[PDB]
Amino acid sequence: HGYMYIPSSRTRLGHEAGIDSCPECAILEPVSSWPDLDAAPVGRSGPCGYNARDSIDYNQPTTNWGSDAVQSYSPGEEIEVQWCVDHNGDHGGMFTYRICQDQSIVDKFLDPSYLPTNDEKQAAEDCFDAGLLPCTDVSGQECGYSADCTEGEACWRNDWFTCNGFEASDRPKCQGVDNAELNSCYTSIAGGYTVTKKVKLPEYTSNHTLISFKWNSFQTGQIYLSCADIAIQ
Ligand SMILES: *[C@@H]1O[C@H](CO)[C@@H](O)[C@H](O)[C@H]1NC(C)=O
Ligand SMILES: [Cu+2]
Ligand SMILES: [Zn+2]
Ligand SMILES: [Zn+2]
Ligand SMILES: [Zn+2]
Ligand SMILES: [Zn+2]
Repeated sequence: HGYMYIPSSRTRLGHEAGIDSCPECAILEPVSSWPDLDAAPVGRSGPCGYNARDSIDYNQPTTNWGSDAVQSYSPGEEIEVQWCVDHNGDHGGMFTYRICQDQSIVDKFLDPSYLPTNDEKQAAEDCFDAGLLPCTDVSGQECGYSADCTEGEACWRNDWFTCNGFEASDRPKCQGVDNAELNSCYTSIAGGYTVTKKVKLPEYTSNHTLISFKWNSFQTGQIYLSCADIAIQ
């Protein structure tokens, strides 16, 4: 149970708007999330998430999210990206952030009068994958391999970020990464912990595009997807 926190995602804004009672509850399941991180289709969840708790499809804007960029950044900027894990739903695993570079695909997620089809959602996922923001593109960031993977498996990749070992790495699981305090970010079930990294943006400008967050659970056959509206200017 988790969702993208900084820049503020559609899911964060939906909670803040009184629409989403459980932002951390937006789940793609059941899926094979491990060890082949990109295998499972995204179905209804798409790159922005679907929350079955209150039946919210974040892939299309509403009066409460998706109309405009929440934050503007510069081309090639190394930016802070943060997600929030609930105290009772820290499943370990690996996560990543992506920007789809095809504005024509992105634009299908920016129209309040249009709901993308499941095919469109998968096409977008494939574009996001081609635009993954590698951990190792940030100068000085340490990009480890997962304690829950072995060499050469499909999970053995440090473009993605990893949570700590589900034994610990001292500081087990996702919460161990920042080792932050409880309620450092909002979750509804048991209170949230931050999970904070940097990514390097691409070098083109756009007035309105999307970062999509994807977290592949280790403990469970679940994927957590969110997206944030951003500008690169
Ligand atoms: C954003 O849109 C405004 C108004 O059309 C334009 O002046 C500006 O150049 C655009 N920015 C981009 C394309 O990064
Ligand atoms: Cu969970
Ligand atoms: Zn609140
Ligand atoms: Zn993918
Ligand atoms: Zn694969
Ligand atoms: Zn190093």
